[PDB]
Amino acid sequence: QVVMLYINCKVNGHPVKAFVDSGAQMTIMSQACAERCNIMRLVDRRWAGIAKGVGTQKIIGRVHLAQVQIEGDFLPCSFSILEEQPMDMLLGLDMLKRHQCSIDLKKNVLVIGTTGSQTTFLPEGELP
Amino acid sequence: GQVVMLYINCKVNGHPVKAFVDSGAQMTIMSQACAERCNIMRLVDRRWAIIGRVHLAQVQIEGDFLPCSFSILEEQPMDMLLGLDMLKRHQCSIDLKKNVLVIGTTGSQTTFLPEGELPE
Ligand SMILES: [Cl-]
Ligand SMILES: [Cl-]
Repeated sequence: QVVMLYINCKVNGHPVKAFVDSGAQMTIMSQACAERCNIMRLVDRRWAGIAKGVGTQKIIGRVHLAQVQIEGDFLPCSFSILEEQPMDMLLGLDMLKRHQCSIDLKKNVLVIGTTGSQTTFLPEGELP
Repeated sequence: GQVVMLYINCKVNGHPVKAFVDSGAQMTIMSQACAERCNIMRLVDRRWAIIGRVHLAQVQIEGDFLPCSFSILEEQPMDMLLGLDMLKRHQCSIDLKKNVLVIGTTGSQTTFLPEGELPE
């Protein structure tokens, strides 16, 4: 009964619950979430089918740059779009390292290294 | 466009283990080969199963012996996957600014391994 790591963020003003996965090489957004956040126009479909990790769904394309809002911070991020994914957004080591983040399980916060801004991990009742 | 995954040096029963640090993994897992190499098969409760479960073994990081619990996978490529269960139990921080795993129960810290020092 260990609660997995989620944070609240926003893309293009739209609320997103992001799964925090230090063992994932690539950050991934679901197509459903890219559509909901109105960022399909950013999806470079020339990256269709490029994936670093094994899975069960096709990669649709690659967002080279979109701002992921965490608290007051707008973080420039790169990520690929999976046709389907259990969670809307998987925050992987690529972006965790890009922003020099700290996954602090004592305080139960994700720290954004750049700015020292912090956002709390979600309690079990707020998990998708 | 080429991300170095997070490993740490640790020791189990005196044997060096390079542990993959995975905040998205619900459970800590050691390969059967590694359990054998570390001479801790005696501690593998086979009623679980995934070959079994080690209920309590010391995992050494730097100078600390941390009680961990983990399951044993018949083949895992990697010797050891340090999951959220153990990262939470030891109130760790994965500090990617400093590039260290902080052990919250002791204040110790250990560096993530450079690319040249990774397994496989
Ligand atoms: Cl890119
Ligand atoms: Cl050995």
